[PDB]
Amino acid sequence: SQRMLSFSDALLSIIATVMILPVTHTEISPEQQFDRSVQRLLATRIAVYLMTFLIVTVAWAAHTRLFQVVGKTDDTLALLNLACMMTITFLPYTFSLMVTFPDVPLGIFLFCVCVIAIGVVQALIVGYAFHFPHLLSPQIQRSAHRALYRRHVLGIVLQGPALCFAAAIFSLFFVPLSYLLMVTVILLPYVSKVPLSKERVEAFSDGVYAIVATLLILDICEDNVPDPKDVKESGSLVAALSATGPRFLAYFGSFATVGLLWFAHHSLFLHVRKATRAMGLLNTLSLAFVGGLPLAYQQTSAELERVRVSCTIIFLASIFQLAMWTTALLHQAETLQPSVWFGGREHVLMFAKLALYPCASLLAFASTCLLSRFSVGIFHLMQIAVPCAFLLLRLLVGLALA
Amino acid sequence: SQRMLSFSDALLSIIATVMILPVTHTEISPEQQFDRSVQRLLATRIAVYLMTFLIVTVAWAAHTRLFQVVGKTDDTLALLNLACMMTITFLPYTFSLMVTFPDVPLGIFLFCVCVIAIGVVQALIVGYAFHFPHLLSPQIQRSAHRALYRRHVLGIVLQGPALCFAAAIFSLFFVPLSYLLMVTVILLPYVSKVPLSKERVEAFSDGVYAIVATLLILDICEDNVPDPKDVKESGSLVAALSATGPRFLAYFGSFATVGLLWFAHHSLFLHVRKATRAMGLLNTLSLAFVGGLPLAYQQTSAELERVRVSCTIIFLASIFQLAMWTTALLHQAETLQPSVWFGGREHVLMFAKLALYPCASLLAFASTCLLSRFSVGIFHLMQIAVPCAFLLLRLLVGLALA
Repeated sequence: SQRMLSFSDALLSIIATVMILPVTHTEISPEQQFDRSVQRLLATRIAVYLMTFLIVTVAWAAHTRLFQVVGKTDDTLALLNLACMMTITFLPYTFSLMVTFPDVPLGIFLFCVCVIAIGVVQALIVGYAFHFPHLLSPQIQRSAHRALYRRHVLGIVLQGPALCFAAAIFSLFFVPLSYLLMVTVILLPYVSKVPLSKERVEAFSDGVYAIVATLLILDICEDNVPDPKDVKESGSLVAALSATGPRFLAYFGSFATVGLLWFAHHSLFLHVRKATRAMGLLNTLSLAFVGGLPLAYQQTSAELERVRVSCTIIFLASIFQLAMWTTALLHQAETLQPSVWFGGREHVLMFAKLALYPCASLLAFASTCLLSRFSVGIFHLMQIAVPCAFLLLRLLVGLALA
Repeated sequence: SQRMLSFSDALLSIIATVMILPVTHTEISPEQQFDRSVQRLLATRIAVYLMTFLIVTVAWAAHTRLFQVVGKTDDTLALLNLACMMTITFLPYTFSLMVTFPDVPLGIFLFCVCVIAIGVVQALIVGYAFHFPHLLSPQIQRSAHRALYRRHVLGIVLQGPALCFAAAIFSLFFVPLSYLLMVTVILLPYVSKVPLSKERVEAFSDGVYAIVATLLILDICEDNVPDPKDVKESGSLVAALSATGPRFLAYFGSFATVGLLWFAHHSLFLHVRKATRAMGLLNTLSLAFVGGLPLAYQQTSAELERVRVSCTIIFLASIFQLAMWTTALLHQAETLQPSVWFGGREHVLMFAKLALYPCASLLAFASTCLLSRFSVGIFHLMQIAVPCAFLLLRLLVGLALA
């Protein structure tokens, strides 16, 4: 009854991070003196990646908050969910098209056709579930009630499509400066009225963590096996493979950092027992910057000015984890488990495990106070070595406190 | 205690299907009359993909059968598992290197260094788990015993590395026709002595199904957004986007087919209660040919030979599912649930859901009995429309039987 949700969010973790491929494919070499245009293009690609990740995560959150009101699942509901996934799978393409063609009303029209297509399919899921209530609706509250939940959830899931249908109409028939109707489509489930399931947020996070950990090997084994034409450029497979060493070091560093960030994330969500709304909001941003991370590593491993950026990206990807962990100040009894509360058993351990990476990012950004620029390799080695001999490093200080 | 396994197999589903990217990136157009070399190159890339998928699935099965004897998990065990995953993540690269350089002993040496690296890390996992048996060894089978399981599992997990260490030594010091030692490394856990967990096989299958369903959109939104230089080639975003229509039809078909295959797979594994060994062996081959499928669809959507090849690929990807479903003849009481046994409640339904695709592949291969070879678009439309109404279509026949 929940394997289709696991497939859904394993697929949406791919659709969200589909846009970090142009960021990590873009002409890292400055070989030709056109660096200003390449920097502007990389900025555009990073902005498009962040916005596409955000809108696909909004669509994923809407999809899972919809399937949080249909407990069971038919075969027809699985087919309808496949159709819904196939419709939201086009959000990155149509959004990139809308971004590269801002004035052309066809870009906006394709984007809103895409989103009303994932709205209509989710309205059909509700119109098929509330038509068979005695089996599919979750429990005794959404199945046995006044059943105006029908109208409420129909509005909640069908306002987005109807809201940017006005934008698709305002594009061509009127002046298309109304880009804000789509922004309100995105922002209404957040500010209109004024939580995600831990399993679904865990599955989405694991999907987008595996994706961006293997991002730098998806291409290092498809463009980097030296073809047997190195004899033109002696033989020596060894020397022909020692020329892709920079990319191997970049991949090693990227995998180590993303695996350690995922280890911190997994240790935090092993203790979180009920994820609130701010926790998911911060987890989304943590995942966005985690996806950005491989660019930082492949920029470093190719200068103290691009280690600054690499440390900032790690700091962001880790400080959002630390902030969603510290968002327990007044809900440690609701969300956290008693083992990790204030003064709990492994509270210090969890705090240090989550602050290891932002503290290290700050200490490496503090390379501005000396000239030894590449004091980041040693620091990444120390980071990847700490959580091994670090469950004991905390007990030493906890004992020496007295 | 099992989220790290979900991340592990979500990562290994990416590492296994990492090699279907060169298959679907290779110069589909025959624009230059060099089709024989392109066909040989595509055959080499498909063979490398199949062999890499098989060896990465062998490594994944070994990893999960190893973590089937360590029930709990530390933080150190999570770090060691991250190291193990980072070591097996290099199997596709090192295997492609060994394949493109068969005579060079450095390719074989790198491949066996890679596999003894994932063997040593898994021997460290056992040497760390059996050193702390009071907690980490599983729900007590190996926890409370004679504890020669230590030596048994040490041999089972450390024979592969030791077995192809002899191949790495025979490469350079002796004549390197001993490619069979690595074949025995692969084949010993299958024939030496003479089952996988359903959750782990489900997670691996869902990972490699999502990957190859979104495979044709991972690139259609990174190489197909028309840059605003179509003004050289009138304006008309509509006409510039109607030129990537074949690549959209290919993606639509690929996603529909892979989603329907996954729906059949998910309906089968919703009834399977204890996966035997032959079931996993056939699921691996089903997944290999499912990964091959997008090539079939992007070759069709670009003749009665391309459609022949595409129907054969669908037939394979579906007949292996049908064969792992029919592998219940002597174990319907052990594996299947009573609802799907012979004469069960939805036995006919499950049989039809699993034979829909191989029967349709045969009926489309039977295009050889006429000239209208274009009867694959209509057939895929009928395919994707049947499971919507087949639960009632089968009831009609079950009632008319009397």
